[PDB]
Amino acid sequence: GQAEIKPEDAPYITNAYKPAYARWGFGSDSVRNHFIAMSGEFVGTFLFLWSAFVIAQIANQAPETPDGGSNPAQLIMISFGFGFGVMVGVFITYRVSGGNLNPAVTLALVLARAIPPFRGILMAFTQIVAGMAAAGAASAMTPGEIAFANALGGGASRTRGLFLEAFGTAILCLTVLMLAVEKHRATWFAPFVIGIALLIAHLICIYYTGAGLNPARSFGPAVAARSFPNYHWIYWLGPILGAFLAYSIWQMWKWLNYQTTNP
Amino acid sequence: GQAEIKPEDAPYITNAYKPAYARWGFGSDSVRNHFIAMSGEFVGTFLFLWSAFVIAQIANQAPETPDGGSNPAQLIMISFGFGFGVMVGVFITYRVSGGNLNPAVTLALVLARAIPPFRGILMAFTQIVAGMAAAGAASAMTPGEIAFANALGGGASRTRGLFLEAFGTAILCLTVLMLAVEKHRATWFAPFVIGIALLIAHLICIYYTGAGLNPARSFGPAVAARSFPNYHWIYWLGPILGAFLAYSIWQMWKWLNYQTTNP
Amino acid sequence: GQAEIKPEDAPYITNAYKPAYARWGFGSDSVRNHFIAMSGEFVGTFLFLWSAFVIAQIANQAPETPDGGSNPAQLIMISFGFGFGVMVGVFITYRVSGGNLNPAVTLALVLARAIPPFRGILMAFTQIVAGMAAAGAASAMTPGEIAFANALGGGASRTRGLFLEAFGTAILCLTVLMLAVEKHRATWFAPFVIGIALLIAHLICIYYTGAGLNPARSFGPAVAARSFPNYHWIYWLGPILGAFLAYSIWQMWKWLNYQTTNP
Amino acid sequence: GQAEIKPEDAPYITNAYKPAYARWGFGSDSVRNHFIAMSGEFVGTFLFLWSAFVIAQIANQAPETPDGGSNPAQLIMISFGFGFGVMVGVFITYRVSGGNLNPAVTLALVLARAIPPFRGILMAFTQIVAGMAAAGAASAMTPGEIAFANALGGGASRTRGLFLEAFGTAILCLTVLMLAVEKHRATWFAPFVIGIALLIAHLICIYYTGAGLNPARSFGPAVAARSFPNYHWIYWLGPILGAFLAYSIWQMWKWLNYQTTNP
Ligand SMILES: CCCCCCCCO[C@@H]1O[C@H](CO)[C@@H](O)[C@H](O)[C@H]1O
Ligand SMILES: CCCCCCCCO[C@@H]1O[C@H](CO)[C@@H](O)[C@H](O)[C@H]1O
Ligand SMILES: CCCCCCCCO[C@@H]1O[C@H](CO)[C@@H](O)[C@H](O)[C@H]1O
Ligand SMILES: CCCCCCCCO[C@@H]1O[C@H](CO)[C@@H](O)[C@H](O)[C@H]1O
Ligand SMILES: CCCCCCCCO[C@@H]1O[C@H](CO)[C@@H](O)[C@H](O)[C@H]1O
Ligand SMILES: CCCCCCCCO[C@@H]1O[C@H](CO)[C@@H](O)[C@H](O)[C@H]1O
Ligand SMILES: CCCCCCCCO[C@@H]1O[C@H](CO)[C@@H](O)[C@H](O)[C@H]1O
Ligand SMILES: CCCCCCCCO[C@@H]1O[C@H](CO)[C@@H](O)[C@H](O)[C@H]1O
Ligand SMILES: CCCCCCCCO[C@@H]1O[C@H](CO)[C@@H](O)[C@H](O)[C@H]1O
Ligand SMILES: CCCCCCCCO[C@@H]1O[C@H](CO)[C@@H](O)[C@H](O)[C@H]1O
Ligand SMILES: CCCCCCCCO[C@@H]1O[C@H](CO)[C@@H](O)[C@H](O)[C@H]1O
Ligand SMILES: CCCCCCCCO[C@@H]1O[C@H](CO)[C@@H](O)[C@H](O)[C@H]1O
Ligand SMILES: [Cl-]
Ligand SMILES: [Cl-]
Ligand SMILES: [Cl-]
Ligand SMILES: [Cl-]
Ligand SMILES: [Cl-]
Ligand SMILES: [Cl-]
Ligand SMILES: [Cl-]
Ligand SMILES: [Cl-]
Ligand SMILES: [Cl-]
Repeated sequence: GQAEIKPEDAPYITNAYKPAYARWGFGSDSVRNHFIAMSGEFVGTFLFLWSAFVIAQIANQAPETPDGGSNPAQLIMISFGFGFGVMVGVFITYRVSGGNLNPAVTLALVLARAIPPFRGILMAFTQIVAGMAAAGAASAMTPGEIAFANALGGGASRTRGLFLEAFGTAILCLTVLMLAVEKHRATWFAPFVIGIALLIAHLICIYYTGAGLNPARSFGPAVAARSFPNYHWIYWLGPILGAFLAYSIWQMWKWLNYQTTNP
Repeated sequence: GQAEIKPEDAPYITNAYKPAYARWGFGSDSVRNHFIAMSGEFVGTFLFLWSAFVIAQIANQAPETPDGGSNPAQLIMISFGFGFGVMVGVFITYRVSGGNLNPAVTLALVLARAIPPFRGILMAFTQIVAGMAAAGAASAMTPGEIAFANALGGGASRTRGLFLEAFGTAILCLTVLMLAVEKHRATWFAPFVIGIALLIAHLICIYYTGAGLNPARSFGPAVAARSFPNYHWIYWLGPILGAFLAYSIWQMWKWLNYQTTNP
Repeated sequence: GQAEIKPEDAPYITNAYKPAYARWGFGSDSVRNHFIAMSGEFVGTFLFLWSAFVIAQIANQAPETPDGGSNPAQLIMISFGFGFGVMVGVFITYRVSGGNLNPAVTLALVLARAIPPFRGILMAFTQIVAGMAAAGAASAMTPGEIAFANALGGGASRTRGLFLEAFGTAILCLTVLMLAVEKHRATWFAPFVIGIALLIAHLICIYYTGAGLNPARSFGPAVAARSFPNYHWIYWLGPILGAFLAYSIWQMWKWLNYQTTNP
Repeated sequence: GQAEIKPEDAPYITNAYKPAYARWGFGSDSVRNHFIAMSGEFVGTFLFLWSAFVIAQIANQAPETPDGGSNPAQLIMISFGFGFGVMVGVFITYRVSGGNLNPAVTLALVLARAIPPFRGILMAFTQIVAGMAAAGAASAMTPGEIAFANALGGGASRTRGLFLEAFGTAILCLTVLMLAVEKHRATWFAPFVIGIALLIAHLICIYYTGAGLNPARSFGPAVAARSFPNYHWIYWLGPILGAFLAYSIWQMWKWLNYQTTNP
C-alpha cells in the first residue's frame, strides 16, 4: 500500500511550496540571499499595488453616488483588485521572499521571530519603494487625477478609521501567521487565504478610510499626489497596532501549544 | 518510487490540517483545552462577525431601491462579508477550535457526537458573547444607525422566513459534516467549502430575513440595537431545525456506510 | 526521507476524496447501493436547485433594465447561485453519488462508461424529481410570481439558444470528464472546477435562454409554473448535444492516450 | 507511520496533475504528440474565448454609463468571463497541452525553454485559429453588432494602452512561469492562479484597452468585425513585451537559484 511516485514526478512532492522565510536559516545573510528576498518583495509588491491602483483608478470613474452613499459594485471591484492582486503577488513570490508585500505583515513576522529584524527592515524599505514606484507607474499610465490615494470617507472619524485599519490589518496578519508561518498541510494554500483576508479587509475599510492596511500602499500614492492628509498617521499606526494584535493572539496560542491535545 | 521528503519539509506532511474536534479525545477536558477551544471560537467568531457587520453596515448605505426591489450588488457584497468572513475565520481557527463560529454548527456536531455536549455549550456561549462584542464594536466603529440587525423583508412572512433560515442553515451544517467531520483527502479544504455554503445561504436569505443562519449573528445586533423583533425566534428555531435536518441526512448516510461499495 | 503519518491522521491520506462512481464496481447493484446513489443525487440536486431558484427569484426583483438591456450585477448574482450552489452540492455528495446533479452530466458519464445505463437512468429520474421538489419548495417559500423558470430573452432566437445551451453544457460536461472521471492528483478538486464551469455557463446563457444547462433545472419550474414554452425542447436537446460533444472530445483524447508522451 | 494507499486509489497519487509541457521530452515530435498538443490548445482556446466573447457581448448590453464613466459591475462580469473562462479551459487542457491558450504565454514558455520553438509556433497558430473560430461562433450565436472586439477607451492613449497591456500580460506570464513551469507542491493548482491573474489583468485593462492580453483574443474579433484599428499593434507588441518582461524576471530568479538558501 505504498505511494508510487514516478521519478519525473518527484519534484512535485519533494519541492515543498512553502514561504521562503521558512527556510531562512544558516546561510541567509549573504548578499545573494538578501537580494533574492528584496527582489521578491519588490516584484510582488509592485505588481500587486500597481494592479490594484489602476483598478481603483478605474472603479473611481463610476458616476458619483448621491448623498455620500456607498456603491457596492465599486467597492467589490476595488476589493478584488487588492485581494486578488495580493493573492497573485503572494503566489508568485512565495518561494522567493515569502510574499509579505506589506510592512505590517513583515512586522508581525519579525515579532513572531519568523523573519529577523535586519532582513525585515530591508523588506519593509523595499515594499515602500515598490509602492512609490507602483503609484508613479499607475499615475503615469492613467488619465485624469489620481483617484487611488487613501482618504477618510463615509462619515468616519479619524478614531473610527484608526480602529477599522487596526482590526482589518490584524485579520490579514493573523491569517499569515496561522496559515503561512505555522507549518501544516495547508501552508501551501496560505496565499489564497491571505488574498481573501485582504479582500474582506477592503470591504470593511474602503468606504471609511480608503483601506490602507499596508503603509507601503498608503505612502506611495501620497508621494505621487504630493499630498499627505494630516491624519496620514492612521495608515501607519493602525496597521502597526493590527500587527501587534495578531502577533499577540498567535503568541498566546503558541504558549498554549494550541494544536496538541496533550503536549 | 518512494516519496522523498526533506526533513525540514516533514512538518507540512506530518502536521495534518484538521479541525481541532477531530483530535479531542482523552485529555480534552482540562481547563487548558477548554480555554483553547473557547479562545478559538471567540477570536474566530469575533473577527468573522465584526467584519461582516461592518461590511453590511456599508452595503446598507447604498441608495434605496424603489418599490422594495432587490439590489444584487448590495446582496453580493453582504454575502461576501459573511461568506468570505467565515472562510477566513475558519481557516484561522481550524486547528484551535475547529472554527464552528455558529451555535447551530456546534449543535449539529454535538448531535453527530463530534463534540461533547458540555464543550459544545461552552463553545455556543462563547460564540454568543463574541457576537455581542462584534455587534458592539461594529456599532462603535461606524456612524449612523445600526444597519446590520436581522429583519424580515422582501415581502416574506415569518413562516417563509423560518423555512428559508432552516434550509439555508442545513446547507451550511451538512457542508461542515461532510467536509470537516468526515475524514478524507478534502477535510483540509473544508473551510473553503463552508465559506461558499454560507455565501450561498446569504444570497438565499438576506433579502427575505436578513440572513441569520447563526443565533450568535442574530442575537448580538439585537442587543446592540436594544430591540428584538417579535419574530426573533425564527433566528433560533430556523437554524436549530437546519442543524437537525443536516444531522439527519448525515446520520442516514453513516448508517448506510455511504462511502463504501461493499461494507 | 519517508513521509511520516501519525495513525490518527491516516484517514486523511487513506480515504480518497473521489467521486462515488469511481468505485462502483462489483457489488454496486444492490438495493442499498442504488439507494445511496439516489439519495446523493436527490439531496444534492434539491439543495443546489432550491438554493439557486430562490437566489434567482430574488435577483429577478431588481428594477427592470430599460430597452431589454442587461444587468451585470443581476446576472452575476444568478450565476453565483447556480455555480456556487452546484459547487456546494457536489462537494457534499461527491462520495455519496458523485454529485452529477444534472441529467446531461449523467448522460455524458454513461457515454463514457463511468456510470452504467440503468444506474444512470435512476440518477436522472431522481434529479428530475428533485428539481420538481426544489421548484415547488422555492415557489412556496417566496412571494409573488415564479421568476426562476427558463425563457428566451435578450433578442435570442430558439436556434441561437439551442447552440448556447449545447456549448455551455459541453463546457460543464467536459470539466466533469477531465477533472472528476479522469484519475489524477486534481480529481479531489473537481467539484470546485465544476462549479466555476457552471458559473461561466450561466454568464453565457442567462440573458439569452435563462440558462437551462440541465433538464432537471428547466423541467421543475415549468411544472411549478404550469406552463411549458413551445421551445422547451431546447432545454433538453441543447444539453444532450452538449453532453455528446463533451464525450466526443474526451473520447478522442482517450483514444490518443493524451496524458502520456510515449504510450 | 507510512502512508497507506489502497490500490484502487493509487491513480490519484501516481498520476500527477502537471502541465503537458513538463513531460515533453524524447518522443514528443511525433505527429500524434503534435496533434494532441494542438487539439488541447484548440479546444481550450475555443471554449475559453467563445465563452468570454459571449459574456462580453452580454455585459456590453448594459445601459450606457454617462460621461465616459466606468461600470464596475460590467467590468467585473467581463473579467469573470475571461478569468474564470481561462481557468476552466486550463484545468480541462492542462494534461493535454498545458493550457497556454494565448500566444504570449507560449512565447514566454519558449523563451524559458519549457516548450521548443516549432511546437510553440504550432500552438500559437492553433490559438489564433481557435480565436477566429470563437469570434465567428460568438458573433453567429448573438444578436446585434459585435461588442467583444478590443478598442481603446476611458481616455487612454495608445502609449498608455501599450504599457497597460504589457504589464498585465507580464503578470499573467509570470504566474504561469512561477506556478506551472516551476515544479513544486502547488504546480497542480496553477490553473486557478492563472485564472485569477487574468481576472486581475482584465480589471486593469478592459476600461482602457478592452483587455487584449492575448493576440489570439484580439485578432479573432477584428477579423469577424472586418475591421482593425490602426492601433491594433498594441495588442501584439504589448503582450510580447509582457512575455519578455516575465521571462526576464523568472530568468533572474533561476540564475539566482531563488528557491534554495545554500545552493
Ligand atoms: C558548521 C555549523 C553549521 C553548518 C551549516 C548549516 C547550514 C544549514 O542551512 C539550512 O539547511 C536547511 C536544511 O537542513 C535548509 O532548509 C535551510 O534553508 C538552510 O538555511
Ligand atoms: C512604468 C512606465 C509607464 C510609462 C507610461 C507612460 C505613458 C505616458 O502617456 C502619455 O502621458 C501624457 C501625459 O503625461 C499624455 O499626454 C499622453 O497622451 C500619454 O500617452
Ligand atoms: C499522575 C498524577 C498526575 C496528575 C495530573 C492529572 C493531569 C490531567 O490533565 C492532563 O495533563 C496532561 C499533562 O500532565 C496534559 O497533557 C493533558 O492535556 C491534560 O488533560
Ligand atoms: C490509561 C488509558 C489511556 C491513556 C491516555 C491516552 C491519551 C490519548 O490522547 C489522544 O491521543 C491521540 C493520539 O493517539 C491524539 O490524536 C488525541 O489528540 C489525544 O486526545
Ligand atoms: C472595539 C473598540 C472600538 C472603539 C471604537 C471607538 C470609536 C469612537 O468613535 C467616536 O464615536 C463618537 C460617537 O460615539 C463620535 O462622536 C466620534 O466622532 C467617533 O470618533
Ligand atoms: C453466499 C450467499 C450470500 C448471498 C447474498 C448475496 C448478497 C449480494 O449483495 C452484496 O452483499 C454484500 C454483503 O453480503 C455487500 O457488501 C455488497 O455491497 C452487496 O452487493
Ligand atoms: C468472485 C469474483 C469477485 C469477488 C468480488 C469482488 C468485489 C470487488 O469490489 C470492488 O472492490 C474494490 C477494491 O478492490 C472497490 O474499490 C470497489 O468499490 C468494489 O466495487
Ligand atoms: C418545503 C416546505 C416549504 C414550506 C413553505 C411554506 C410557506 C408558506 O407560506 C405562506 O404562504 C402563503 C401563500 O401560500 C402566504 O399567504 C403566507 O403568508 C406564507 O406564510
Ligand atoms: C525500431 C524501428 C521502429 C521505428 C519507429 C520510430 C517511431 C518513433 O515515434 C515514437 O513511437 C513510439 C511508439 O513506437 C511512441 O511511443 C513515441 O511517442 C513516438 O515518438
Ligand atoms: C535511446 C535513448 C533514449 C531512449 C528513449 C527515452 C524516452 C524518454 O521519454 C520520456 O520519458 C519520461 C519518463 O522517464 C517521460 O516523463 C517523458 O514524457 C518522455 O518524453
Ligand atoms: C458554431 C455554430 C453556431 C451556429 C449558430 C447559428 C445561429 C444562427 O441564428 C440565426 O441567425 C440569423 C442571422 O444570421 C437570425 O436571423 C436567426 O433568427 C438566428 O436564429
Ligand atoms: C571556507 C572558506 C570559504 C568562505 C566563504 C564563506 C561564504 C559564506 O556564504 C555562503 O556561501 C555558500 C557558498 O559557499 C552559500 O551556499 C551560502 O548561501 C552563503 O551564505
Ligand atoms: Cl477622531
Ligand atoms: Cl491539495
Ligand atoms: Cl490628524
Ligand atoms: Cl407567518
Ligand atoms: Cl412573531
Ligand atoms: Cl430559430
Ligand atoms: Cl418551438
Ligand atoms: Cl500615444
Ligand atoms: Cl496607431
